[PDB]
Amino acid sequence: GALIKKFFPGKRFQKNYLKDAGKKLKREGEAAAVEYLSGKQEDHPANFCPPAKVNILAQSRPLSEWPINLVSKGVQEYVYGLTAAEREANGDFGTSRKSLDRWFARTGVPTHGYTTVQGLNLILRHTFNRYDGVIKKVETRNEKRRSKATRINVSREADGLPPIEAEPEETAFGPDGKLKERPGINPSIYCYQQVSPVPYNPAKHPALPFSGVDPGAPLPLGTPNRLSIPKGQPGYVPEWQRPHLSTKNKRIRKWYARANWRRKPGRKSVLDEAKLKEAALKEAIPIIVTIGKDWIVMDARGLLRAVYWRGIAKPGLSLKELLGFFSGDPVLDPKRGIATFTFKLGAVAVHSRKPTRGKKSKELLLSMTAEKPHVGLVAIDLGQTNPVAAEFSRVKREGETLQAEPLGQIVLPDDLVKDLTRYRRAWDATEEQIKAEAIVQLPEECRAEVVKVNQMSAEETKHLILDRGVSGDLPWEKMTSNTTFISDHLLAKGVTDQVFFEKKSKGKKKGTETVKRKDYGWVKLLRPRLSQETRKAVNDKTWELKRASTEYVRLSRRKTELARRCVNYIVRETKRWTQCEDIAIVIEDRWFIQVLHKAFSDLALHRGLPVIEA
RNA sequence: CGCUUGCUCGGUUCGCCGAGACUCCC
DNA sequence: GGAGAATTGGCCA
DNA sequence: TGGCCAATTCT
Repeated sequence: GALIKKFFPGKRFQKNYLKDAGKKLKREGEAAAVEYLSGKQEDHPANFCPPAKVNILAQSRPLSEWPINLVSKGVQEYVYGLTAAEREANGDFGTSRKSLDRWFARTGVPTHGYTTVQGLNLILRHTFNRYDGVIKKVETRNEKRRSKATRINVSREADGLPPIEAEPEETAFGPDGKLKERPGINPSIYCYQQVSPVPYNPAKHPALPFSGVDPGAPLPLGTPNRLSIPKGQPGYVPEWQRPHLSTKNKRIRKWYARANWRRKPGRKSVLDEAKLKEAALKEAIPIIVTIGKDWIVMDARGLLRAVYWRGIAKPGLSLKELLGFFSGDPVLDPKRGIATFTFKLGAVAVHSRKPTRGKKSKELLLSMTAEKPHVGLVAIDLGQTNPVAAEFSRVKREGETLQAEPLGQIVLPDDLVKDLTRYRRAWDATEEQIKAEAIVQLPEECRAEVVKVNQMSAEETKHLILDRGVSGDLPWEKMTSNTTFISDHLLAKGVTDQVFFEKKSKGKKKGTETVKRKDYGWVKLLRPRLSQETRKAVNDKTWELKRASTEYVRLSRRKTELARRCVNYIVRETKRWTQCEDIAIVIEDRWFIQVLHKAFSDLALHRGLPVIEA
């Protein structure tokens, strides 16, 4: 079907339609594909299917004991562990009953009665391609290291460079033929069509403590009017809170929400996990997946929130219609005790674009201004005393030339920088704490070396300069970082004749330069750089001690949450200032800089907003 | 115009309330 | 690296 | 007949 896309000028369709067209091409007739694709000639099809997450309410047996789990575990522990050469050997794979047989039979992979082609195909594809993913990730890391080394050499060529003999390692590949058993056994269960979720029905399903609802009946709504709830009962809003309530259509929380009872520095209330769970289980929306003789029941309220906050579905829909906005192939992971759904290809109207550079950035504006004769822009300035600064503009269309209109510049609000700085003080505490804890767990000689190198300061490094008989006089005031004065410092005691020289380069032009060694260059030749043996050890140890931290895992999520909050603010006032729905962001190539740049660049992937890198 | 679970940050009279993220996984 | 669904087929009451 | 849980097949 891809080859004959010629009849359609430029238009690109969705993936499922393309596969169906290929089916209609390989099968009887050829004009069937043309007629099928006729009437659907979108130029910006929906490419993105966001995730939705649900909790697990009940289950027959723990997910580890299911036959599907044991078969997938065997397949994974088998493929993750043969040599890289033999992966292509026994990788017959196939996608059929005949091909899956003679594969599960000639290999020592015991099926536990599981013989479903769909589940087995998912298992085999995911296992083999995760095995390929780890090796291509090793290749990617090696390529990134090579590029970084080349850039480091190029930069070091300009100034006085110490020898840089980076430790040579090729692809990991393990020591023996076995590539790597690095891929952990994924406990997640990948569901398929024949076990797709359905509304819980007491007649055809096991009896559980909670109760179901009529699949066709509209799903229950929340509390209709909280202000009508009487005193002495849950949900009661006291009178001193009624005036200063919210007015925006915010998400409504039940009184048994854990966000209202969680332990907090200033609550002085009593949390009852059992009582809250008992109250919360009564108003669930159960959905059940049956694989073989086993089942798990999930709460569909997460799907309901996903469809509400995105504005795809208004209140009044049913459980059958709510399930119809999601694919019937969720992922059941036992570790979190949740399941992850994914939106259907079309439930979100998002075309994940790619950030544009240079020439293509010119034609992108012509494309957007051709459809509408106004496109809002925002120029993001990440370097300033405020985390984000933006400049707005509205671009018209005039022949081959794009117009412009500077409008205004805003800054991040004062009530948000306060949150960002309350975050910074927490991150610094955790970084210092993990550094100290690593200092505790370093070797005694390594710890002594570390405390010494931290204790060796400018004068400890300049002990050599002192050994040449000089004392700190002229660079003792800020060292004059703009210029180089270490030569004059050594001249103060007649040592400037022993100053070593750094040779500069003319760049594209041919020639070198005889220039006094810079103060920064002098420190470079003087500041010790500790041996990679201990440096790598301490850095790696800090890395895993930081990975295992129970607060670092939370602060890393707060990073992304705050960055996305800033991006959402910038896009909202970008829309409000320009009063245009089409907006394109132009972005210039501890710190919030990296997380903000990733959050801004994620827009072209998650919400289709054209991000221009310049 | 539009919001019942879960999660992050805040206030409190302890009843509840105000903002926030939602591309997830190895 | 992963995160479908239509169309078809053997199928017994 | 019509009903139903599984293989086939596609970018």
